[PDB]
Amino acid sequence: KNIESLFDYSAGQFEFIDHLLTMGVGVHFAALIFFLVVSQFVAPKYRIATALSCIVMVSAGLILNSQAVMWTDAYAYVDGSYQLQDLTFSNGYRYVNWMATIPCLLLQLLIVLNLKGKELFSTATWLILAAWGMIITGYVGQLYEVDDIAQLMIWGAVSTAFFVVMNWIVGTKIFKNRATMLGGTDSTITKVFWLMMFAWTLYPIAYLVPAFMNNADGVVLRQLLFTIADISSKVIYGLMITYIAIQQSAAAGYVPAQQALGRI
Ligand SMILES: *C\C=C(C)/C=C/C=C(C)/C=C/C1=C(C)CCCC1(C)C
Ligand SMILES: CCCCCCCC/C=C\CCCCCCCC(=O)O
Ligand SMILES: CCCCCCCC/C=C\CCCCCCCC(=O)O
Ligand SMILES: [Cl-]
Ligand SMILES: [Cl-]
Repeated sequence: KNIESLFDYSAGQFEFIDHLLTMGVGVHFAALIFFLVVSQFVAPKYRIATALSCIVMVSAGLILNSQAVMWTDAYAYVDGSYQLQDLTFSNGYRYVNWMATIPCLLLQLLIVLNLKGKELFSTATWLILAAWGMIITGYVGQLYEVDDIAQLMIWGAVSTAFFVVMNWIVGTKIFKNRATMLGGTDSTITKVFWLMMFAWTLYPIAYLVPAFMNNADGVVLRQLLFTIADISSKVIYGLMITYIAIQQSAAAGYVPAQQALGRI
């Protein structure tokens, strides 16, 4: 049902995809350890943001590693190419884990924006509904990514609509809660917002790929468009969100955040 099943792969194509995915496990897991060690310098009020990023890292990784084992499971070198065998490869769990990588993500954004209580719960609720709603509409079209391209174009459209609409919630909360933010990070939070738009349009670029490049190199470009997406929405919003918590902790008088910044 997915263009990946349609082709045989050069050895260079199959190896590049497999190193891509593996570089992936490597980075989500190495960043996994950074995210743990530095959590002891984040003040109690922000320390979950730090934590939330370990879930991101270990969702991702576990499922990224899943994809690379399935890639080698699915294909075997036969008469001069990698041909599809008895098991299949697909990108379902990405998505299926898109569906949960994000709650925790906008959650640790919302933490460092200093929201608390009811605005925090309420904002997170609407956000999860609409991201989730981007995530799932987009899931029903890549399902048609071979059979019915106008169903890619139509589900695409609707997911996008959901994407447009959700960057408004986040936009608004950021520009409205900038002023709350400590130790200089009111400037910083505007970068993460932008940082954040780039990686997430990579994925619609990553979706119209059957529509505009249905061949084996397109399969490759998807996955490339996949590994970067991931170093940014997961690994580098990751970090950037983390700096903000530590800086705000120092600004609010938390001595291990103060000493941590001082050391460097
Ligand atoms: C791993 C983390 C994140 C934040 C992934 C977010 C995904 C998007 C912004 C994807 C959007 C889609 C749309 C807008 C277009 C058609 C179908 C998609 C699911 C690829
Ligand atoms: C075997 C997997 C292939 C890649 C090996 C990965 C291990 C080294 C990767 C680089 C570290 C990831 C980025 C930096 C971690 C955050 C710590 C920091 O920025 O101070
Ligand atoms: C911003 C995220 C950083 C992601 C780094 C991903 C690294 C990709 C590395 C360089 C691409 C060079 C590709 C050469 C591939 C040719 C493929 C082929 O064999 O046909
Ligand atoms: Cl605190
Ligand atoms: Cl994922």
